[PDB]
Amino acid sequence: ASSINPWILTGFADAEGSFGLYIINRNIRYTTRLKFTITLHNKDKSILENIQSTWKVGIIANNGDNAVSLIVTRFEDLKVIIDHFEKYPLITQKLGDYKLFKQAFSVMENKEHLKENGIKELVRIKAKMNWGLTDELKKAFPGNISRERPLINKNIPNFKWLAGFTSGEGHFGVELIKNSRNSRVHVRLRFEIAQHVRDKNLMNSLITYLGCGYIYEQNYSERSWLRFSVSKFSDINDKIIPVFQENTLIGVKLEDFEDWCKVAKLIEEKKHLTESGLDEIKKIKLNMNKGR
DNA sequence: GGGAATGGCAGTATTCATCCACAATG
DNA sequence: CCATTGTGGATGAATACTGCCATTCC
Ligand SMILES: [Ca+2]
Ligand SMILES: [Ca+2]
Ligand SMILES: [Ca+2]
Repeated sequence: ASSINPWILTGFADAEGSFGLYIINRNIRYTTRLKFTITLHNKDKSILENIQSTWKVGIIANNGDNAVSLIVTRFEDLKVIIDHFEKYPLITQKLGDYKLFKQAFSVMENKEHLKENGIKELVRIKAKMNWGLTDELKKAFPGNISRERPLINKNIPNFKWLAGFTSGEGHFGVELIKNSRNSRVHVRLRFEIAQHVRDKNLMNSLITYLGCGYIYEQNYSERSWLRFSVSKFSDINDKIIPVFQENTLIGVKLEDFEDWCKVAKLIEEKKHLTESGLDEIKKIKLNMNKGR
């Protein structure tokens, strides 16, 4: 119904989007499909409808029982996508996929995808995108087709990008701290953003960008990702809450953030060190995030 | 006529979000 | 002792990404 700010959109797409190139055999026996996909939980369908209304393109289809996808594949409508990301460009390593997506779009625009020479170029493009070439494409186009591509290294452009990106990757936690001495718990606010190590430079930059926090790496067990993490309450209350109050979040995570700010006000006013304050904080923790 | 383009999903794989422990710190 | 803060553990599902048959269009 409502349209999303374009820089929030790009932030959310850096978080949740996918740029795809699919090349399939007919058994001109290769057709090629170029596609932008956002797949979210059903609860955030309105995000997709809001992107769909901001672009005036794309279809929305259910994606199994619990998810839903916005899909742009119609060739003419991809110009809308490309226009958007030229004015408001991605900054994660996904930017490399979008560039390859754009390069493939030129091949198809010049009607070259249908010719043998075009297919071979599109195969080279697809090898560098996302998870690379399928086994069938590898059987049909043998050899070691290069997967290498330039590393993206861009800085956060503004807080509206951050807001869109955090709407996708962020976590606003109310955490109860247990101790050895007794059964009484304390409360801690946690802000986190997770991301694959491939964007280690962007993640590191959040420390200076937001003026607080840490990066932690987790390697459980042969997977690797990074955690931007903030727990110190003054940093939460003075540095994190203002940013996202000025730069509004989208989706259901907006509600979790608002419940988060409620707890933070209770902590700000020392109401959390009272049995009634803590009781209410517990109630909130139960009905947000995974409890919502 | 027919096959390319597009719709409409369901399926696969993993990168996230999320709740959590407990040591450290003052 | 209490309260806060640091440093991740662990888990599984909401993501990212892919696959395929049906319908539309040229
Ligand atoms: Ca992501
Ligand atoms: Ca998300
Ligand atoms: Ca995500």
